[PDB]
Amino acid sequence: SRMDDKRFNCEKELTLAVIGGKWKMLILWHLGKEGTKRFNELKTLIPDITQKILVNQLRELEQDMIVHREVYPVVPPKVEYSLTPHGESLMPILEAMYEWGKGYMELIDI
Amino acid sequence: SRMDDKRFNCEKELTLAVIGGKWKMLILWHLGKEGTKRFNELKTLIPDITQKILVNQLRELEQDMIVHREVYPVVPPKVEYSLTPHGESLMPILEAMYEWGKGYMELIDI
DNA sequence: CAGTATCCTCGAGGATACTG
DNA sequence: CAGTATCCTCGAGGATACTG
Ligand SMILES: [Mg+2]
Ligand SMILES: [Mg+2]
Repeated sequence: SRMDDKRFNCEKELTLAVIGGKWKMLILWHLGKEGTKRFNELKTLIPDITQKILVNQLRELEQDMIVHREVYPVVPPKVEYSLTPHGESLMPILEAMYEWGKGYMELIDI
Repeated sequence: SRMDDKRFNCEKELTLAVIGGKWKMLILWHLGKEGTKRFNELKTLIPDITQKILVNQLRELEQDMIVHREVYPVVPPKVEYSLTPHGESLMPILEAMYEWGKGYMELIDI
């Protein structure tokens, strides 16, 4: 696994290691609330990300068994990304963080 | 605000900005589940952290309005750290990450 | 379309000595 | 006790170019 080397003082740090990476929560959000997307579709939904980084974050999310990757032997190539059942289990946490973020922004910019 | 210089694609990225720092979730966990802790008491609870990093994360959490800092004019000095109501509202997310983390920790090592 | 291949920056985090 | 003052490490993320 990715986290075989790491030493944690809490299982929460492990969750953070799965979703903490720079763009991962944005990726997981789009896949969990819009279903399956091909690579170039994710890249258009996330314009500021570079190609090497988008694939890297997707690969780490796949090694963590959070994201499923499906390659089809077609021309032009076709690769689909979607959430695994464990990825789906991460959605309640992501939603909680979305609502907490909205509530936090209210109080700091008034 | 700490976040005046930062740009986000989601409100979840804001929550992550608050709690994602290297030792922050641990510190919030101790404060929310064991109450107030003095500086050296926290340093004892987290033996690996250095004093410079501990004060840094506490200052950021304070500046994010998550942690309260109380200084007493006594000898020896006495500084108490605790959760503000916004910090306490973060605990459900931390507990949800704790439970998700232990379930993940058991599944991948199967 | 959906990837690979190289090289590099920068700032979060750290070791240690000192101190009001 | 609760921190500062110096100097330093290191790797995630990014710039930039190529491709089956
Ligand atoms: Mg006490
Ligand atoms: Mg080259």
